[PDB]
Amino acid sequence: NLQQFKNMIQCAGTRTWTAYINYGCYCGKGGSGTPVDKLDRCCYTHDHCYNQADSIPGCNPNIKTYSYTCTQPNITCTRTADACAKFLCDCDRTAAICFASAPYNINNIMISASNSCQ
Ligand SMILES: [Cl-]
Ligand SMILES: [Cl-]
Ligand SMILES: [Cl-]
Repeated sequence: NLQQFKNMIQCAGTRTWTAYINYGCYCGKGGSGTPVDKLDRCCYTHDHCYNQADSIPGCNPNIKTYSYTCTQPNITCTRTADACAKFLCDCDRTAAICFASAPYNINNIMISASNSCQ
């Protein structure tokens, strides 16, 4: 679920989910071209992860509630038997950690309409 992803982000990192709304070519809705940096790669993977979650029965990325715990900065996915939840918590956990470890190039906010996302 998207609110759980929002919370994972600020669990694992200093930057909240709003930092990422407008970043690079892939962070936020949609995406085209080459991911510009490490962080843009994080979003590119996550983007594809959510897309691959539709291939699991009864699985929607935005609405699917899973089980996780946050021991700041640590995220733990609790689900084993529920494959959709297990998969989805993983997409989200992977990205929250990816976002936290990746450098934030302020130079790469607001570029989606430039020649770099081409
Ligand atoms: Cl999309
Ligand atoms: Cl498939
Ligand atoms: Cl379905």
